[PDB]
Amino acid sequence: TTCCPSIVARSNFNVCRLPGTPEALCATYTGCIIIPGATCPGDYAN
Repeated sequence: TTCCPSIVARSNFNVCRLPGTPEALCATYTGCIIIPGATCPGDYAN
């Protein structure tokens, strides 16, 4: 489950994808989260 608590974070997170960066790296800096489970609510799945 790849989640993020804000559109602002989500945006630059996906922007970090385009240079060929692993979400793992981007999430950890951006603020987004990559969790094995945990069905994120509508404020973390944004």
